[PDB]
Parts: sequence; C-alpha cells; structure tokens
Amino acid sequence: PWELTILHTNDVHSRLEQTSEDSSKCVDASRCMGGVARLFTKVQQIRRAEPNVLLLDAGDQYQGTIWFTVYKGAEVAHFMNALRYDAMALGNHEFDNGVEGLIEPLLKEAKFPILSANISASGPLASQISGLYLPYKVLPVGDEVVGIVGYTSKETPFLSNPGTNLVFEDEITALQPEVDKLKTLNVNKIIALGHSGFEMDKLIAQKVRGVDVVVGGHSNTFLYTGNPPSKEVPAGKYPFIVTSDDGRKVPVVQAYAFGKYLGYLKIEFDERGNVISSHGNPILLDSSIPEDPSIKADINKWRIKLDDYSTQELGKTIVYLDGSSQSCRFRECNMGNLICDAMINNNLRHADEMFWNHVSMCILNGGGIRSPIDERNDGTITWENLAAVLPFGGTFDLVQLKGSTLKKAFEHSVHRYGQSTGEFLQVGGIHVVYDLSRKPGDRVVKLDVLCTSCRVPSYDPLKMDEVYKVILPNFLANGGDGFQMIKDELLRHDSGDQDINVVSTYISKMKVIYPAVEGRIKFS
Amino acid sequence: PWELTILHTNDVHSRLEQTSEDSSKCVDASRCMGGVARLFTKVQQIRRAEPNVLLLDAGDQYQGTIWFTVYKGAEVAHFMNALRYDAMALGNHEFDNGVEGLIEPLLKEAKFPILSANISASGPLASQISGLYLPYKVLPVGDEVVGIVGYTSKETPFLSNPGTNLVFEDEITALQPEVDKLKTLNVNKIIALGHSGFEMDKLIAQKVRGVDVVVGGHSNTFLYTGNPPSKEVPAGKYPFIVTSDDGRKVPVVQAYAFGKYLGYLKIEFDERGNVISSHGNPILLDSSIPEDPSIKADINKWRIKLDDYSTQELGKTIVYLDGSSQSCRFRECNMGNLICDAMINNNLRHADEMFWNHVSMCILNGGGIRSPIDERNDGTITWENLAAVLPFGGTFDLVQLKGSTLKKAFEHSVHRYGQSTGEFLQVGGIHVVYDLSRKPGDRVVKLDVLCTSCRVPSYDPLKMDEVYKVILPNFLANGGDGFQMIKDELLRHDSGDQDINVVSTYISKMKVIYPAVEGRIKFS
Ligand SMILES: Nc1ncnc2c1ncn2[C@@H]1O[C@H](COP(=O)(O)CP(=O)(O)O)[C@@H](O)[C@H]1O
Ligand SMILES: Nc1ncnc2c1ncn2[C@@H]1O[C@H](COP(=O)(O)CP(=O)(O)O)[C@@H](O)[C@H]1O
Ligand SMILES: [Ca+2]
Ligand SMILES: [Ca+2]
Ligand code: NA
Ligand code: NA
Ligand SMILES: [Zn+2]
Ligand SMILES: [Zn+2]
Ligand SMILES: [Zn+2]
Ligand SMILES: [Zn+2]
Repeated sequence: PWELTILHTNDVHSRLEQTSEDSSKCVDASRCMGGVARLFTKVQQIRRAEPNVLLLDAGDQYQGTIWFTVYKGAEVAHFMNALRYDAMALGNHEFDNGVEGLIEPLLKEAKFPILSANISASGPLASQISGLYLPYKVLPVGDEVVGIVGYTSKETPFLSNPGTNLVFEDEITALQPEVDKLKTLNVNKIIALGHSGFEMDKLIAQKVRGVDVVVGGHSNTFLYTGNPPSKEVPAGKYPFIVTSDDGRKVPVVQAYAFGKYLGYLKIEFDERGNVISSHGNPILLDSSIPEDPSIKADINKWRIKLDDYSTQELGKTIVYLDGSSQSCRFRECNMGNLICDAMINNNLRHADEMFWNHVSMCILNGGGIRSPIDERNDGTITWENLAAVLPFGGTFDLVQLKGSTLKKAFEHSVHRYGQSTGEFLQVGGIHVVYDLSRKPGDRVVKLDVLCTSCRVPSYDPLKMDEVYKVILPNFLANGGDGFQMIKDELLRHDSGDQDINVVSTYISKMKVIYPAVEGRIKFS
Repeated sequence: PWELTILHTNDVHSRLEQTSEDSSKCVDASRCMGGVARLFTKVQQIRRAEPNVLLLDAGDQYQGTIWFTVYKGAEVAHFMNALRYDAMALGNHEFDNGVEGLIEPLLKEAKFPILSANISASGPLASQISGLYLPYKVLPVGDEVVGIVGYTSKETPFLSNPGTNLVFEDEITALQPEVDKLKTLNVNKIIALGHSGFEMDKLIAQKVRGVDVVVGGHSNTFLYTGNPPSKEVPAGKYPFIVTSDDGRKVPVVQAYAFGKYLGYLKIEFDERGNVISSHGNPILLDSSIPEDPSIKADINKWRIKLDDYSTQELGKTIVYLDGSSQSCRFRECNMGNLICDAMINNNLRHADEMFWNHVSMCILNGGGIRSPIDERNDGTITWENLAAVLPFGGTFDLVQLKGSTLKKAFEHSVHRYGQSTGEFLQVGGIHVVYDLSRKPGDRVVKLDVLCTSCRVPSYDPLKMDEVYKVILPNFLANGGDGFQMIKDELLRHDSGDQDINVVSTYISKMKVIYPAVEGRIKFS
C-alpha cells in the first residue's frame, strides 16, 4: 500500500505570530500556541519521518491581525513559501482587498499552486488572471501523482469583495467534470481542497465521484478522535467519514482555525488509488513544540514595520469617543455608534436591484468596548488607541436571525439593567425603546429596523417571523454574555473581518469623524 | 484739485461668466449681466476717459461656481490679470482651500498686490508666505502716489479654512499703525480696502485716523444715490458718508456682489491729500454694454474643461436619492438629509476645547430640492446631476437665530401642510415632531437640537432664549418662502459656499453614500 501523509491548515487568518489559547495576542509566552515558526518546526519533523507528505492550506490566510493590515498578503506569500506549502485553495477572505489585492501580492508571489475550480472570470480580467489560479494541479509525490482540485464558497460575494467580474459557481457542478477529467488522465488519487464549510465538504465527499479525501475550511470546524487536547469541543470524529453515493468511505477533515492546530491525516491507497484506510488527528501546536529560531527571527524583523504602523495617525476625531463603561453599559454611547457604523460600512457588498445593501443592522455588546479615545491629542487616532478599545482579537461576523430571536436578545440586553454588565447592546440600523418599569423579558416596547429590500433606507417595525442579517461580534454569535438564543437560533453564521481592522479602515476612509448620540436607544 | 477715479468690485464669487438678473446661470443672453468680459469693456472705456484710475477688488473672488471648483483660483489670477486690477484685499473665501490653496494659485500668479494688514503668520508658514501678501502698497497714479491698506474679517476662522497658524487681528488695531506709518513716508492719500462688512467699514472710516476712503465688501452691500437701476434695494447712499473722529467726511463704498455692478467713485483731493468732494454710483453691467470679444473667447476656451468636468463621476450612491417633491415637501426625505449632512460637513472649522464644532444644525426648504438622483447608472453621481437637484445658484450660509425664531420657522414649515408647498423643512442636527391636528402655529410638539458646547454631541430640547448657529440656504436667510421671521430676527448672517459645490465635495469625500430616512422629522 502507498501511504500519504496530508498536513493541513485552514482559516489561519493572519496568525503569523504565536497566540494565546483563545487565539488572541500572546501574553504569557510559556503558554502560547500556534504561529508559523512553531508550525515550521512540526512540519519539518514530520517531513523527516514520513516519505510521502503534502502540506495543504484550505484558504483564509488573509484577514485577522495587523500583519494583514500592513503587509496585505505579502506576509502570506513569504511565510507560506518558507514553510513550502504544496498547494492552497482560495478562501472568501482572499478577496477582501479585491481581485487586485489577490493577484498582487499572493498569486504572483506564491511558489505553490493556488486553486479554485468554481471561480470564473470574464472580460479583460479573464486575460489578466488566466493561469494565476488553477482549477486543480497534479503533484508528484514520491513515484506517484496526486490530483488536488480546489473550490471556494459560492457565497463569497456576500462575505468579501470579489467585484462584479468573477462568478462563483456551484461547487459540485464545477468539481465533477474536473475530477472526471483527471481520471481520464490516469490520475487515480484525488484530494478536494477547498473553502466552503463543513456542510458543503460533506456534500462534496458524498456526491463528487472520484474524490478520495476532502480537506476543508471556512466554518472553523474542529474534528477529533479521542479526548480533545485543548478547549475546542469537537463537532465530530477526525476524519469525519462520509459514505459516497458509489459506496466508498471518504474522509473529510478540517483543522479549526488561527494556526492553533496542524491537521494530520494518513491515507493508505491501493495500486488503483482506492482508499484502504484513513486515520489521524490534528496536532495541537502548544509550547512543548519550539518555535523555529530562523523563522522566529524573520517574524521579529517583519514586526518592526507593524510596531511603526501602530502609532501612526489613521484619522482624526473632533469629538470625545466615549467608550466608558458608565456610558456604554447603560445607554447609547457614541463609541458604540461609531463601531457599528464601521461594521455596516465594512459589509457593503455588491447588491442586486433587490436591495441597497444585503445587510443594514448591527449589535455590539457594550462590555466589548474597553476604552474611550480622547480627542485632545490633536484629534489623532492610532491603531494602538483602537486596540485599547477592542483588545480581544475578535471578528465582526454576519449572522441571520429571526426577529423573534433578535427581540429576545434585546430583552436579554436589559434583563438585569443597572449593574454595569456587559450584555447591554449598542446598535446600528436599529432603533430600540425600553421601558425598565416592565418585567424582565417584557421591557422592549419599540423595535424598528432599517430595511434592506428597499431603494431608500428607512425604518420599519421588526417582524417576528422575518429573518434579518445582522453584523455582530463573534463573541455574541457564539453565545457570549448569555446570548444563548443567538447561538441556538441563528440560521447562518460566517466569520468576518478583524474588529480593530474594521474600525481602522472606516476611520481612515472618513478622515475626520464626529459620531453623535442620536436616539438609537431610548428609555421611556 | 487732483481727481481720482476708484473702480471697485467685491464678492464677485466666481461669476466669470455673465449671469441672469439674480446672478444665477445666464439663460436669456439678451438680458444677462455682469461677467468679466463685460467688465473689461466698461473698465477700458473709463480708462480712456479718466486720467487717474485705480481698479480695486475688496475680496471674495474665490468660491461660487464650477469655475472655482475646477480651476481653484487660477481663473481668478488669470482674469483679474487680464483686467489689470491694481490691488485686491483678501476676503474670507480666499481661505476656502487653506493657505496652500491661496498661495498657489493666487498669490504666486497675481500681477497686482494682494493686501491684508491684520493677518499674521507664525512658524515655518511665516517664512513661506512672507511678502506674498502685504499690509499695504503705495501705488503711483499719474504724478502722485496713493497708499492702499488692506484688511480681512476677524471672523474668517469661522467662515473659511485658514488653518491654525494664521491669526486674524482686530482690524482697527492693525490698520492704525500702518496708516500712521504711511503718513510719515509722505503718503497723504490713503484708501482702506478690505473685507469685513459694511458695519466694520463704517467703524474703520470713523476711527482709523488718516483714512480718506473705505472700499469694502463681505456683506454684499448695495449703496446707491438716486433711483436704483435694477432689483437690488439700497442700504444707503453711495458713497455712504461717515464723519470721522477728527471731523473729516469719509466716503464708504461697496458694490453689491456677483460682478453685477462696477463701483465707481470720483474723489477730489487737495494738495495735502484732503478730500474736497466725493461722488459716484455703481454702474449696472447690463446687456447694453457689449462683452469684450477677446475676453469672451478666452472665457469660452476655459469653459471646455468645465463642461468635461460636469459629467465626470464625483462618487457613487447605492441608494435612490429621493429629491421628489412628493417626499421632500411632506416628510423627511433622504436627499434632504444628504444635503444637510453635507452642509454641516462643509462648516467644520477649527474649534476650541469649548465646542466639538461651532455649528451643528441645518435647515433646508424642501422646495429647494428639485430632482431625485437615480442610483441605477452604476451608482454614478455627476456635477450635472447635482445641478438638477440644486439649480438656483444659491449658497449655504451661516446665521445666528434665537430658539424662539427657529421654533417659529418650524411652525411656518407646516402652517399650511398638505399643499406641496416649498417651505417644509429638511433638517440636520435637529429632531422635530409635529402634531398636525393642532392649530397652525402650535403644531411643533418636540424640537431637540444637537449640542455644540459639548465633547460628545447629543440632543437637548431647544431653548427659546438661546442663540443657535444654523446653516441654511441664502434664499431662507433673506426671508424666502415666507420665512420673514428669519430675516427680521437673525442676529448674524454670513454668506457661505456654493450649494452644488458643498454637496459635490461631500460626495467626493465619502466616495460611496447611502443616506437613510431616520426619524429626524416625525408626525404624531
Ligand atoms: N472575547 C470577548 N469578546 C468580546 N467581549 C468580551 C470578551 N470577553 C469578555 N468580553 C466582555 O467583557 C465583559 C466583562 O467585563 P468587566 O465587567 O469589565 C470584567 P473583566 O474585564 O475583568 O472580565 C463581558 O460581559 C463582555 O461584554
Ligand atoms: N432662489 C431659490 N432658492 C431656493 N429655493 C427656491 C428659490 N426659488 C424658488 N425656490 C423654491 O421653489 C419653490 C417653488 O416651486 P414649485 O411649486 O415647484 C413652483 P416653481 O418651480 O414654478 O416656482 C419655492 O416654494 C421654494 O422652496
Ligand atoms: Ca482514487
Ligand atoms: Ca489724506
Ligand atoms: Na458549514
Ligand atoms: Na456688516
Ligand atoms: Zn475563515
Ligand atoms: Zn472563510
Ligand atoms: Zn462674499
Ligand atoms: Zn466675505
């Protein structure tokens, strides 16, 4: 039998440096995890031990820390090249800076193939981008070859900034002819590597004939066989076995996010490329694995420009930015309005004639606003200032919530009002009125929301059965601050851009800001 | 006796081309007026006839039409040079593009001295600007000399964008030592030429010893002796005679605005420079005076770039911009919100630690909004589109109004509601609630206004005795649409930037706009 070791990462999201256990800034180095220097050590060890190894990335290296803000993907090409990745699939966040911000730096500087079989281009863009990403690549491994076929979320236009040329086709529709073509070319071992989420990965494994293994991403899915090694709770076994329409057992793998784990799957193939067995588990990249000294020194050199950038003026405020708890946990505060306005601006995506924008609404836990910003330093705002306001390393995510769920969230926002607790919500595109003399659970007396399916945005009463798109912190989408109804009742959840980066980009665009308290939240 | 003819303009405000009678776009050429080509004809005729002539401008050539938007003052230098102006005083609007936008093009390209004795600079700016404007200039006229001493409104920091280096000193304090210095230099004929308004001009004439004549501007003051030749109603005789503290009769002149009139004052001096007599009148530059063919051909050449600019994309909207009368004369409309937000943005000026901005409030007659803009032309907005919304050639001015006056204005806004009349007000920085079941004059049931003397902008109830700064159309400041209370009760009025230009600059800054209807105006 011919044995292949697949090493894989996904949704690394700019975690070039080692992180804390929750993937935020590393504080106590002796307990930090991940980072490319530590990944290098582990990949190198495995490559000494196993003859046939592929190192694959399932997309979403772009977006997540100041590394991406400053280097804009050059850091991804550089450090993925240093790790000698064998292939990468395009994720949604690879389009965050447009097709131009993908072509340069990433596609032109990567030394490995970058893959997606379900993205097509038209017009001059088609000639400009031709061959810079590929539907698949056939790679030599030892004396054999392995075909790797890529895919990218069909929902990317709602989750990034790909522009209006590119078309994202249905994954299974695009993948099947490519896999059948590879069979006709005597390629009998085929990995589907792509960025659509665990649920789509399972459908691909079931329905795309000829796929031997699916290596996925997007949903930050943690899979494990046995007692998990850290705090992440598995969604299923590793690999997750799908029975294909033609009776084969097809392993599906993912490796959480943020570079905390290295996926590791061993597959045994027979001479005809049939899978005999598959087993493995993600490896927790904890501090027992040393950071490679040379990669670490390179990381530290690249960090200089990040430190320099962090104190540069992004823009100016002419108003005090009130991010105090005494305001933001008790009433509408202008820092909350600013952040929610930045959240909505970040989520402006190309729209049909059916909506002015696909999302208009924002909620933000006031306890997640951690500092004011004083305007008396010549109005200057720096990244360092914003990192004091938003220190948790979160993202501003997109969810779909029924109106009934959102109303329950606003009741939860004030269910124990008066104690300076974090669940009090700041808002955008929502006007709420509370009557605190009513019983907890019945304190929301008016709740109006900004329309999306309208050419002139205006407010209408919230409807209990209607499903609304809302931008909110990952922390809330995951049920933080007691918002269990959000986690349990949401209909869709996609991870968005880094919290600081969302606000920094908006301030830079606006140049001079003056957010007011304007009646988004009132008390009767 | 030595006779001097003073020809003078002020507040031309970018009216390079001939205009209609009300100084807007020329439509029926046979009845149009003003423009530099016609001015050239008349100045040339007078210079053939009178031996001792000075042609003076009292400031505010900058700002008013697409000419300034595109050429940014190069048109002022070019055409004032062609007319051979002898001197110009700096007005407030010469600072609209900052000191940088004054130095280049105007100060470096004018072939005549540009004057202001009450503006001082510090730091590197002082070395950069030294000598490019002057406190005064002594000019030879025939066999005599005449000193011209300049001044500029002390209020310029609130009425333009001069920056924080320059200091505008009290006019009389700065002028007196310069005039006394000229006396010691054997200059016995002295004109004060400046840009502070008719009231300050009268104080200068009264109190600055040695000033023989004051040539002013800023307040668009029309003075005339006899039956006026057009629709402007005189504020007093021409010249307006002030008796100085030392007993002399000092003529004060101004010549309205917009290039419609050429001021013309004849002064007889004795051998010691005492004024024996003064008489004259502004000359209406009507169609009986031919436009100079060569200046006109030059104007038409320069117009090509304006026509080209007028169809270029300024920015994008992703929402329909509802400037329909059915919306904007009946309720809050998003085009009204956009325009008022642009008005407030245009009036962001440097502020003490005593206010976040000196003005926060805006009113706009809905009848002054003349078209929607459809978003389905790839979202594009052009100057031509904005000129359809705002076709009247107005300005967005700064006034001071007591709260009682503003409340009366909002009652007037709905006093005959339901007839699609123009007085219905769109707003910014004001939240109003009407109850139309109440009697006219008693329909405003809530009126809250955005604070200025606050570090965090928020709304408070309007106070009847407090004086508020408000940005509103010139048309309303002058009592249009029946707002006689505004004209009669306002405490301060200064002319602002061109209406289209205010909106165009804001759209260009924002890049992508999406104004909502958000509850600034409600009905109970
Ligand atoms: N990861 C996180 N992301 C966003 N908000 C968070 C996160 N962790 C905690 N918070 C916020 O921080 C609040 C707790 O704040 P404090 O009362 O100041 C106590 P402390 O900061 O010591 O936890 C929570 O209620 C929540 O709103
Ligand atoms: N110079 C102006 N500046 C601003 N608004 C003006 C001016 N002249 C007229 N308007 C507006 O135009 C309105 C009249 O509009 P319509 O009912 O459409 C009749 P018409 O346009 O024929 O005068 C006035 O009530 C006022 O709001
Ligand atoms: Ca196979
Ligand atoms: Ca004299
Ligand atoms: Na999924
Ligand atoms: Na005046
Ligand atoms: Zn991701
Ligand atoms: Zn993703
Ligand atoms: Zn003026
Ligand atoms: Zn002026």
